[PDB]
Amino acid sequence: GWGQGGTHSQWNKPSKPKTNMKHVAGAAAAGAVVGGLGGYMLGSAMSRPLIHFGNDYEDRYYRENMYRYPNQVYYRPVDQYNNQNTFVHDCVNITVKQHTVTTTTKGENFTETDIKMMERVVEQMCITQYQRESQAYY
Amino acid sequence: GWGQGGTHSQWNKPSKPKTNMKHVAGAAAAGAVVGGLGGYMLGSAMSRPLIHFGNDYEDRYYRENMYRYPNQVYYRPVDQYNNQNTFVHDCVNITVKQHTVTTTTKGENFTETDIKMMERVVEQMCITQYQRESQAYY
Amino acid sequence: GWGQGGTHSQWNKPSKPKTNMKHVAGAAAAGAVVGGLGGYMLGSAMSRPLIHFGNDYEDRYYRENMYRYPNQVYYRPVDQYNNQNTFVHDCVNITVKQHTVTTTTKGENFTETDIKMMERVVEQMCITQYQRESQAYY
Amino acid sequence: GWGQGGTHSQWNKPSKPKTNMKHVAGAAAAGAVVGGLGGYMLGSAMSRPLIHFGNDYEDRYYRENMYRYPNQVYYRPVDQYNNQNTFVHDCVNITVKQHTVTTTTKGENFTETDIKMMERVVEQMCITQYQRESQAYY
Amino acid sequence: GWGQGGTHSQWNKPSKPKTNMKHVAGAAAAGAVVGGLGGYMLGSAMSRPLIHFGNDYEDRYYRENMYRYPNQVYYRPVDQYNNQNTFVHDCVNITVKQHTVTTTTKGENFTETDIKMMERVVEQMCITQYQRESQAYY
Ligand SMILES: *[C@@H]1O[C@H](CO)[C@@H](O)[C@H](O)[C@H]1NC(C)=O
Ligand SMILES: *[C@@H]1O[C@H](CO)[C@@H](O)[C@H](O)[C@H]1NC(C)=O
Ligand SMILES: *[C@@H]1O[C@H](CO)[C@@H](O)[C@H](O)[C@H]1NC(C)=O
Ligand SMILES: *[C@@H]1O[C@H](CO)[C@@H](O)[C@H](O)[C@H]1NC(C)=O
Ligand SMILES: *[C@@H]1O[C@H](CO)[C@@H](O)[C@H](O)[C@H]1NC(C)=O
Ligand SMILES: *[C@@H]1O[C@H](CO)[C@@H](O)[C@H](O)[C@H]1NC(C)=O
Ligand SMILES: *[C@@H]1O[C@H](CO)[C@@H](O)[C@H](O)[C@H]1NC(C)=O
Ligand SMILES: *[C@@H]1O[C@H](CO)[C@@H](O)[C@H](O)[C@H]1NC(C)=O
Ligand SMILES: *[C@@H]1O[C@H](CO)[C@@H](O)[C@H](O)[C@H]1NC(C)=O
Ligand SMILES: *[C@@H]1O[C@H](CO)[C@@H](O)[C@H](O)[C@H]1NC(C)=O
Repeated sequence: GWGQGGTHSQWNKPSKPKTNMKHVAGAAAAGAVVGGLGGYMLGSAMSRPLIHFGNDYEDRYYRENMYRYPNQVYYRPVDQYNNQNTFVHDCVNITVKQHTVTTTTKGENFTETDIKMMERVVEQMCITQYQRESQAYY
Repeated sequence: GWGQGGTHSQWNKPSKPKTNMKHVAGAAAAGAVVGGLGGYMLGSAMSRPLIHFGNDYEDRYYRENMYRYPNQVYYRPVDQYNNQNTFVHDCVNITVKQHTVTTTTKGENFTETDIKMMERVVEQMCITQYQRESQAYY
Repeated sequence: GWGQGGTHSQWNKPSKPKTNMKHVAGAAAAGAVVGGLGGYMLGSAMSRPLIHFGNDYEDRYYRENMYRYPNQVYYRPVDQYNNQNTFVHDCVNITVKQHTVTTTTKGENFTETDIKMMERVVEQMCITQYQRESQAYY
Repeated sequence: GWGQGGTHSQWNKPSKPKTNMKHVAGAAAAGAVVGGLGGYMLGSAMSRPLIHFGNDYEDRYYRENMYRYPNQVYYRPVDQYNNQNTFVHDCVNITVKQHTVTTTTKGENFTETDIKMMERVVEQMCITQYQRESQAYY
Repeated sequence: GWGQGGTHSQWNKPSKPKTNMKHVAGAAAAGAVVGGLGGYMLGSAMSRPLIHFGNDYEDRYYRENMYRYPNQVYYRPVDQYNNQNTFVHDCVNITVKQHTVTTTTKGENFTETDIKMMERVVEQMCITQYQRESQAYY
């Protein structure tokens, strides 16, 4: 007539996490867990992987049992070329340019005029602005 | 008639984490856990991996049992070429340029004019601004 | 009729962590745990990895049991070429340039004019500003 | 009828950590733990790794048991070339330049004018400013 | 009918750590623990690694048990070339330059003018400023 108390356990219990950031790449933030017996595991081999939050009871009576390589993980990869990549390209290859090429041969009595006005061409770009009861003036 | 008290345990219990940052790359922040028996594990091999928050009871009676290599991890990778990468490119390859190429051969009595006005061309770019009851004037 | 008191234990218990930072790369900050039996483990091999927050009871009676290499970790990698990398490129390759190339051959009585006005071209860039009841004037 | 008192233990218990910093690279800060039996462990091999916050009870009666290499870690890596790196590039390769190349051959009676005005071209860049009831004037 | 008092122990218990710093590289600061049986351990091999905050009870009766190399760590790495590095590049390769190249051959009666105005070109850069009820005037 024994007794085990109930378990109220948290692998991650953050209370009121107020966080301001920009980039979360390959990481964990704002009270987040990257995988329980998992996550970013490109090549894995797990024998008898068990997750049970409930109570566990075992009454085992093993007699003259021949266990030959139980839960064996024969991890023998050959020439494994696997790609599991995350690519994020934001505001990449942005060009604001004015280019002029001049190639004049034996030019006599000639006038060359190259005017490239560039005014108010881009006012805003990639403005990741979060507003809450706020004001922004540009 | 024994008794084990209940377990109220937290691997990470941050209370009210107020944090300001910019980049979280390959790390942990703001009360976050990178993996419980996991995370970023490209090549792994785990035999009998068990996670159970509940109470555990075991009553084992093993007699004359032949256990030959139980829970064996034969980790023998050969020529493993695996890629699990996180790429973040933000505001990369940004160019604001004015380029002029002049190639004049035996130019007689000629006038060359190259005017490239560049005014108010980019006012804002990559402005990651978080506003809460605030004001910004540009 | 024995008794074990309940366990209220925290691997990390930070209370009210107020933190200001910029970059968290490959590290831990703001009360964060990088992995419990895990994290950033590119090549790993764990036999019988067990995590249980609950109470543990074991009543083992092993008699004449032949355990040949139990929980054996045969970690024999050959030519393992694995990449699990985090890449963050923010405001990289930013160029604000005015370039002029002049190549004149036997130029007689000629006028060369190269004007590149550059005014108010970029007012703000990569402004990671967090505002709370604040004001910014540019 | 014995008794063990409950354990209330913290591997890291920082109370009200108020911290201001810039870079946390490959380190620990703001009351953070880098791994419990883990963290940044590129090549690892652990046999029977166990974490249990709850109470542990063991009643073992082993008789005539042949344990041949139990929990053996055969850590024999050959030619292991693994990369688990964190790369953070912020405001890298920033160039503000005015370049002029002049190549004149036998130039007679010629005027060369190279004007590159550069005014108010970049007002702010990489301004990582955290504001709380504050004012900034540029 | 014995009794063991409860353990309230902290590996690190900093109360109200108020800290101001700039760089935390490969270190520990602000009441942070770099790893419990872990941290930054690129090549490791641990047999039976156990962490349990709860109370431990062991009643072992071992008789005529043959333990051949129990918990053996055969740590024999060969040609291990592993890289787990943290790279942080902030405000690197910043160039503000005005360059002029002059190559004139047998130039007769010619005027060369090279004007590169550079005014208010960069007002702020890499300003990591934390403000709390404060004022900054530029
Ligand atoms: C455009 O961007 C891609 C990646 O998004 C890059 O690989 C390439 O070199 C760029 N091309 C240009 C700038 O012409
Ligand atoms: C061009 O050059 C020739 C030189 O032989 C001259 O006769 C002519 O007047 C020139 N053109 C002008 C518009 O002056
Ligand atoms: C453009 O960016 C890519 C990566 O995003 C870089 O590899 C490449 O060299 C860049 N090309 C340019 C600047 O022309
Ligand atoms: C160009 O040069 C020739 C020199 O022979 C001259 O006759 C002519 O007047 C010139 N052109 C002008 C517009 O002066
Ligand atoms: C552009 O950036 C990439 C990385 O983002 C770098 O490898 C390359 O050399 C750069 N190219 C330029 C500056 O032309
Ligand atoms: C150009 O040079 C020649 C020299 O022979 C001269 O005759 C001519 O007047 C020149 N051009 C001008 C516009 O002066
Ligand atoms: C651009 O930056 C990369 C790394 O981000 C560096 O390796 C390269 O040499 C740089 N290229 C330039 C400055 O042209
Ligand atoms: C150019 O030089 C020649 C010298 O022979 C001269 O005749 C001519 O007047 C010059 N050009 C000017 C505009 O003075
Ligand atoms: C640019 O920076 C990289 C590292 O970020 C450095 O290795 C390289 O020499 C630099 N290139 C330049 C200054 O051209
Ligand atoms: C250029 O030099 C020659 C010398 O022979 C001269 O005749 C000519 O007047 C010169 N040019 C000017 C504009 O003085």
